[PDB]
Amino acid sequence: EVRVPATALCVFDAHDGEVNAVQFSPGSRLLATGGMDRRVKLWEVFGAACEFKGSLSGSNAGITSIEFDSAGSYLLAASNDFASRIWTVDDYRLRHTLTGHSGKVLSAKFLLDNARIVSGSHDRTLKLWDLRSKVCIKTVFAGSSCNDIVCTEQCVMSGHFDKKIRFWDIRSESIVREMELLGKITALDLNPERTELLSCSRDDLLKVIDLRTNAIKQTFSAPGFKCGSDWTRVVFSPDGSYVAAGSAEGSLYIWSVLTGKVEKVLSKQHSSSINAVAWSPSGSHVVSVDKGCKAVLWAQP
Repeated sequence: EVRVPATALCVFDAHDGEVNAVQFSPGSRLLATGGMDRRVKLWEVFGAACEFKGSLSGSNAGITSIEFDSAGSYLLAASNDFASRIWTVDDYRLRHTLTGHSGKVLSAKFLLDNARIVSGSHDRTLKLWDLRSKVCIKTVFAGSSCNDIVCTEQCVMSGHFDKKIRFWDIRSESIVREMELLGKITALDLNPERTELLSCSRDDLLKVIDLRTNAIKQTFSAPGFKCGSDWTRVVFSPDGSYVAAGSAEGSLYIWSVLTGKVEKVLSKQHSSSINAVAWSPSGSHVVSVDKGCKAVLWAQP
């Protein structure tokens, strides 16, 4: 399976200021970080080391989300400058700027058809983009400022300021369900099987939603776990067995999805609030990035 990390193996200053986004490449060889300093930075991940490779430039405001495509060839980043951008990873080249939103873009994701992008914005819309034709396909009023989006082959799920998760049927391009939670939605993540939806909300609760029944399977909480950001990001481990979230006090919480219990509280490496976490697809590392420039790679020594 995957093993819960135990100790910090690498600590480094990744951005000039706040780090908002972090993701591993599908092959676990690259780490991408995204900051308020407007750069996506790529880092080569070694078993126990991490070194700077280069930057993906073009954004005029902070980076809010990062996603690799399934091939690991392309990287998609939303920005506070109202655009999303796509670069080819291997040559650092900007390939697309997606302009259209009239407010900060808080999330952008590849649909599972290798063709299209969905983005969600503080302008209270989702936009669907065709990358081949270089156009916005469709703009939909989403009821409330959108803080995160995730995609299955059937459904787009978006999380919002108004505490709702909205479920959009891809085939009928329409809303088919909404679930209301008890705090602003800060993040969403799907498990590897895309059968369960993980949410984080500003009531300081993580929830796992069974996508078959649209019911709450499990919650995760802890006395010291508090969101530090309206965009505190949380993730499943690559086997779906654990969930990870960074806290406002700088600790990385890991819970067991089966038992519901806290497995680890990884502390004493962040002096500021953790904004995002990522779990490498190989299980080699868990990374946390904070408001004070820092990335921490946690692993089993």
